[PDB]
Amino acid sequence: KHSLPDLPYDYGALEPHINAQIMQLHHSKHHAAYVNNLNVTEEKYQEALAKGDVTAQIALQPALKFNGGGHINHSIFWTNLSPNGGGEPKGELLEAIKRDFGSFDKFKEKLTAASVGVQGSGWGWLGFNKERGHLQIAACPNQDPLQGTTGLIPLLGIDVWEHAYYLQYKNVRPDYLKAIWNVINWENVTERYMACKK
Amino acid sequence: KHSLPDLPYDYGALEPHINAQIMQLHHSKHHAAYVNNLNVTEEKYQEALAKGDVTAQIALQPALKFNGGGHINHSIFWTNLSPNGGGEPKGELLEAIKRDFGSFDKFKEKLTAASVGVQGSGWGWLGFNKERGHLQIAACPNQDPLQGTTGLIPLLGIDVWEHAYYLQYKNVRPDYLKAIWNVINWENVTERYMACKK
Amino acid sequence: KHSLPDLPYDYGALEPHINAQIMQLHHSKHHAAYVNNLNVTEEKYQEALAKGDVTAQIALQPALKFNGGGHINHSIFWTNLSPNGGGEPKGELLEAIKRDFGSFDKFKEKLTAASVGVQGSGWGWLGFNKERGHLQIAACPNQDPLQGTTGLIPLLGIDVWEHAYYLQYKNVRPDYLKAIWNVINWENVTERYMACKK
Amino acid sequence: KHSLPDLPYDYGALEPHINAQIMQLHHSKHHAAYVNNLNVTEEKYQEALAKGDVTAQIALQPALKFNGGGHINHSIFWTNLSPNGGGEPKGELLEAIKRDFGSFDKFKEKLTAASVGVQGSGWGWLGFNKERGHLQIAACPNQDPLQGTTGLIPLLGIDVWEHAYYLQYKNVRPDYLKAIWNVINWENVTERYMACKK
Ligand SMILES: [Mn+2]
Ligand SMILES: [Mn+2]
Ligand SMILES: [Mn+2]
Ligand SMILES: [Mn+2]
Repeated sequence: KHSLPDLPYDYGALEPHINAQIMQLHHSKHHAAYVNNLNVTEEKYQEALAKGDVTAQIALQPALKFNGGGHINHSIFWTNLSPNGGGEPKGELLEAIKRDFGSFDKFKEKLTAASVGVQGSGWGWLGFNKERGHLQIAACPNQDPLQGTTGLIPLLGIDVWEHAYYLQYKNVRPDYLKAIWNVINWENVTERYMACKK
Repeated sequence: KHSLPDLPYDYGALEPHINAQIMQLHHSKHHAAYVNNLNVTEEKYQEALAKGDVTAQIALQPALKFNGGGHINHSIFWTNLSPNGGGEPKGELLEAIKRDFGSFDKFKEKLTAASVGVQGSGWGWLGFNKERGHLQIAACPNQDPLQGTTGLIPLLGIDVWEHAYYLQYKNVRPDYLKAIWNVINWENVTERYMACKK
Repeated sequence: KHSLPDLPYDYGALEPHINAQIMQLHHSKHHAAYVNNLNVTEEKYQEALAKGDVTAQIALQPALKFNGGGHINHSIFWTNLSPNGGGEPKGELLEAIKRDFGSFDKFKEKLTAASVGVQGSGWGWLGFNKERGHLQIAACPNQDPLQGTTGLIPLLGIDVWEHAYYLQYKNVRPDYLKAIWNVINWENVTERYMACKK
Repeated sequence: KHSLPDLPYDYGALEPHINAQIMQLHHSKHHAAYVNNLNVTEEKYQEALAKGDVTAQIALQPALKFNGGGHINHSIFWTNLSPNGGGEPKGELLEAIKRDFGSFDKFKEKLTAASVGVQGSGWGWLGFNKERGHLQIAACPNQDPLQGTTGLIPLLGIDVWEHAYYLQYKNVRPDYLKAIWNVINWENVTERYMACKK
C-alpha cells in the first residue's frame, strides 16, 4: 500500500518562487490522484497475475507506468526543494558537477535547456549513471520514471508539466526555471548522490 | 510562409465557458509560437533537403511534427468554437453520429472519455474514416495531428493540454469538457463532414 | 505456469507453402524462448509486486510485453494454419468480410498490404472490434499483442518477422504472403469470430 | 540523387564468418531497396514542402526515417567489415576504449550484450559523444540511425536484423556476434575516431 507523503514545509513556504496555490494543487490534487490510481492498478494487476492472464497484464501497463511514475517523480520532487535552499552544492557533489559539466553554471544551462526543451509534459533530471560512475542529464515524457525507464538514479528533477508553473508563470516556462534554482535543496541532492556511492 | 490565422471572434466571446484570458494566451502565445517555429523548421529542412543530408532531415522531424501539427490542430480548433455554438447538430451529421454511436449522448460520452483519458498532453478527435465511410473517435498525443498520423479526416477536436483549461478549471479536466460542449460550432463541423463525402 | 503448446500437425505438413525447417525453428526455438522468458519475468514481477517496488515493475514491463506477446501471438498463429486449410470462409464470417471490406478479395489485398507494410518485425492482424461490432485490420510491432495493446480480439494473424519466411522466401515477403493464404485454417478463424459473438 | 555504394570487397570475402549469400542479398537487395525508396521519398517531400503541406510532410516521416536511416546505416556497416579485419585496435582508439570500458574484453562484452539484447530488428553501436568527449554503446531500433536520433557520432555498428545472420546462424544471434568480431575493420573505425577529435 502506497500513501501520499506529507509535504516537508507549508504550502506557501516557497513564495515568491513557487506560490502556495500551485503547491497545494500539485500535492493534494495531482499527486493524490497518482498514488490512488497506483493502488487500484497494482491491485488489478496482482489479480491478473494470479489468473496467469498476460493480455490483462499488458493492458494494465500504461496505467501502472503513468501512476507509478507520477508517485515516484513527485515524491522525489518535494524533497528536492526547501524554503531554505538555493545556492550551490558543496563537497563531492560539486566536484562531480565540475568533472562532468565543466562548472556549476554550465550545469545550470544544460539542465535548463533540457527541461525547457521537453515537448509536451515531462521532467528534466540530473541523474547518476552507476554503470559509468558519472552524472548525466536526461529528460523524460509524461510521468515516466528516470530509474525504471532509463536505469539512472534520480538526484534532482524538475517538473515541467504546465500544471507545475502555469497559474504563476503562464506560458513562460524559462521564468519558472529561473525561479526554481532558488528553492533547490542541494543538501538533499547531495544525500541522493551519496547513496549511490554506497 | 505560414501565418497565424485571425481568431474568428473576440477573445472574450466564449465566456463564461472558456475565459478571455485563456483565449488570448492560447491564440497569441501558444499558437503564434507553433507557426513561427514551423516557419524556421521548414526552411532548415529545405536546406537539409537541398544538400541530400539525411541525418539533418531525420533530426528535424520532431520539431517539424511538433510545430506543424500544433499549427494544424489549433487552427481547426478555433473554427470548431462559436459564440453561437452549442446545442446539437441537425441533419446529415446527426444521422451519421446516431448510426455510429447510438445517440448524441453516447457520442458525447465516448468523446469526453477519450478526451479526459489522454495521459499527459494531447487531443481527442471526432474524425472521418474515408475508406470505411464512418465516424471515429481518436486521441493523439502532444501536437500530433489526426490526418498526418492516422489518416482520419479531422471533424471536431478538443485540446486537453493543461494550457487549454488550467487557469479557469485547474486540474478538473471533466468540468472543462462539460463546458466546452456549450460553444462547439456544429456549423463548421458539418461543413467538414460535407467535405469528405465530397 | 505457461507451456509451449503442442503443434497440431507435423513440422513438414504445410509444404510446399511453409517448409518443415522453418516450422521447426519457429516453434521449438523461437516460441520456446518466449514462454521460458515469460515464466522468468512473471516470477520476477510478482516478487517486485510483493515488495511494493514500482521502479522494478516498470523496468520489467518491456520483457513482459515482448515475451508475453510472443507467446500469445505464436499460439494464435499455429492454430490459424492447417495442412487442410486455404480457400474461403463460409457463413457469417464471410458475410462480415463482405460487409466490412467489400469482398474476400478486397479483404486479401488489404491484409496483404498491412503485413507487407510493417517496417521491421511485426504482425498483421484481422481483428474483431467488439466496441463497434465490426472487423478491422491492425498491424503490430515486434511481439506486441493485438488485444493487450489495442483492445481488438485477434482472429487471423500473419507473422512477418524475417525468421518466419527468410530461409525459404528470402527478402521476398510478398512471395511468403501469396503462399500463406493457401494454408489458412478458416475453420479456426470462424470459431474465433464466433466467440466474440457470444 | 542517392546511390547504392559499391561494396569495397567481393561478396565471398568475409567467409567463413559471414557467408557470400548473405553479403549478396544484404547489399544488392536489402540496401539497394533503402536507397531507392529514400530517393522516391525525398522527391515527394520536396513537392510536399514546396506546397506548404504540413500533413504530407508529417505523413512521409516514417518512410524517410526508415529508408534514409537504412541507407546511412548499411553504408557505414560495409566500411566496418574487412577481409583483413579482426584482432584488436591499437593506438589511440584502444586507449580510448580502455579508459571507457576497462579492457577490450569488457568493451566487447558490453557491445555484444547491447547487440544480442535488441528486441525485434535494430542495431548496436559504438559511438562518440562529442559533448562529453567519450565513447558510448547505443542500440537503435529498426533502421533509426545513431547521429540523427541520438546525436552520437557512429564509430562501429553491427546489424542484428534477422536478415544479417539467419541463413547461416539461424536464431543463434550470439554465434553471429562471436563471428563478426573476426572481420571488424579496426582501420576504418579509428579513422572515424580520428575524425571527431577533428
Ligand atoms: Mn506534476
Ligand atoms: Mn493548445
Ligand atoms: Mn515468429
Ligand atoms: Mn541489414
